[PDB]
Amino acid sequence: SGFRKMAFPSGKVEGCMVQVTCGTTTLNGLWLDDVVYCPRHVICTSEDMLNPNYEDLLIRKSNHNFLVQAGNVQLRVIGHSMQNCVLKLKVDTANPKTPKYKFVRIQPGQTFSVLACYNGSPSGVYQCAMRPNFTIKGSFLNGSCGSVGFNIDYDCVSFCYMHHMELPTGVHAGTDLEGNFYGPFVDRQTAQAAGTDTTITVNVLAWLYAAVINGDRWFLNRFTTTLNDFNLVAMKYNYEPLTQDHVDILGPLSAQTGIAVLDMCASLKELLQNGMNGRTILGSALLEDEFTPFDVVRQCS
Amino acid sequence: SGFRKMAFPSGKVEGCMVQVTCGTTTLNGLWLDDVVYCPRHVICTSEDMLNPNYEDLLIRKSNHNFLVQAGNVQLRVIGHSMQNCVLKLKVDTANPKTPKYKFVRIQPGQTFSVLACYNGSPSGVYQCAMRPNFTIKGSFLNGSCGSVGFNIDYDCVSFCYMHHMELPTGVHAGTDLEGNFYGPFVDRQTAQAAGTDTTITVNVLAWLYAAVINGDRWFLNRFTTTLNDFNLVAMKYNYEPLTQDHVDILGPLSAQTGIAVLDMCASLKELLQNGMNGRTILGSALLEDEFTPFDVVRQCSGVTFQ
Ligand SMILES: O=C1CCC(=O)N1c1cc(Cl)cc(Cl)c1
Ligand SMILES: [Cl-]
Ligand SMILES: [Cl-]
Ligand code: NA
Repeated sequence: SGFRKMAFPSGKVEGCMVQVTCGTTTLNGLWLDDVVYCPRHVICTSEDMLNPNYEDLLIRKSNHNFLVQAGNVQLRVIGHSMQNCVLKLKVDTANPKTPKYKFVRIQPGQTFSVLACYNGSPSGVYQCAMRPNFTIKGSFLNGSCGSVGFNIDYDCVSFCYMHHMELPTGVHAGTDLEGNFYGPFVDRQTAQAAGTDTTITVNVLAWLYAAVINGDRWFLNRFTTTLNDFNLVAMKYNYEPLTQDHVDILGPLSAQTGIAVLDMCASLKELLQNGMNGRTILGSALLEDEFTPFDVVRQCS
Repeated sequence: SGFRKMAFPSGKVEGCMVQVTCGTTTLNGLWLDDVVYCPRHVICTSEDMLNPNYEDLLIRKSNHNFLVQAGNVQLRVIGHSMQNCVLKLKVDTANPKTPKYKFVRIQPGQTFSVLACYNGSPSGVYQCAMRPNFTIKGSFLNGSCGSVGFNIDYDCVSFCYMHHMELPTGVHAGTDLEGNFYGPFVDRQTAQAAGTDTTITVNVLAWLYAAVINGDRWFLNRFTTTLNDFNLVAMKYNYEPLTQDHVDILGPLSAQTGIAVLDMCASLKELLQNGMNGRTILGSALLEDEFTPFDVVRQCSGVTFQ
């Protein structure tokens, strides 16, 4: 028993992290087979930050302008290309530590682990979720660009995020590993602001099911709700709408606990109305929304 | 910016995890140099576990009664012995992935990363504090015994915890890597309870400093206090005593933020006596006590472990 925000073990990703230097800029790269992936903004100068023309900046570069260091070893760059907002540096060594892997673009509400890195060396691992407004609430300092987010299925690493920038509210924006940003953001220093963020309803419900599995029932009630009445209430608290997809997704946890999905929705409605009245749920005094239904089943079994 | 509960990168420890089977029991072992460490209770049947005589149970065992698999390779056990509550299985092959390491025993209030494992295979990593009542609020299912806890310092892994059991309240008990339990627990299937827990005061203060570093300042106030006055408040609220060493340890953060420790103590006094009044700190409505002063400095400075 117990319930913790738990990340995937990071070793398979650690063995892929390298340092990429261009000019006076150093950040992190992800080395898989013979390619190093990193944010294309590594080629920006201090003049290039508002309206960089990346095509024009890249055509001016030679392979030897990119310094790639893996541990204490310099890799040889033998080719380069840009794919959306990521740079792909072809190197003359396949990484012998390359795991089984895939690139996956995720949807808001999905969770993943982040291996924060600086100078090609991993610092820490934590769990994050893609917010409804396509940001993540990360922990990243200068130099962390190119750190990645991932899940592990069996022994297969699914890379879903590459870190590019911090927005003015202190939240973080980035791309998938094909270089497409999550959300409406661009790799320019022009003013950009995240949308107002909302709570990931389906994840809160998942986490309430986790609480019941771990033996806590105090927040349940004798009521139920229609799906539409639930959404009408929950949106008044800045909760994302709950769709029938989400209701279906919660089927397994509902079956395991014996609490119907819309019955749990009624519990959530009451919690939003009442607060916790000095109680806690799984050690929290707030409703937690960065555990998915899949996470809950994986951790509680 | 941002502040997250953060574990050490777990790769160096992943390369050490193996599967240990004895009879019908499978759990995890730690393979370092040519020795595999795991809980001595692996040798018990359920009858045994009621009142085990471990020396007696072990005499019966041959090396070949211990099936150790590293990945999909079997390890040959060539000797076996106990140290306190850990079994040490001498194997015929040194682990080629052994990291630089030490065995250290931590103190209550100190944090560490747990690599949760099942059948020798790492499944998850998370950060824990050794509670004042010597339990940890972990997340472990059947099969997790032998999972370990650790810190990293430079390139050296300091192993500090091996998981042994779950208590009736759902918190967790285990040993250091020399097999000495944290807390007043025994490796026997009985009646045991965690003592009443308290809050780790120095860590709450550390986390308040983290909040300030991250722009969350509403709880700051113009007041300061004394150790003795604050410690009376702490005792009243089931908070650990704050000592002068704690104050010294927080010195760096006091210098960096402009908030003396006793100035922050007055913030904490007011939070305890009045609550948060609908507000949050670093996204929490509870006062978080599982970040040490060192953790806050490390995360708000970007220290790495290549
Ligand atoms: O087996 C153990 C070791 C730790 C501990 O407290 N137990 C335990 C727990 C419950 Cl709930 C019931 C019983 Cl008989 C024993
Ligand atoms: Cl997804
Ligand atoms: Cl909370
Ligand atoms: Na003050």
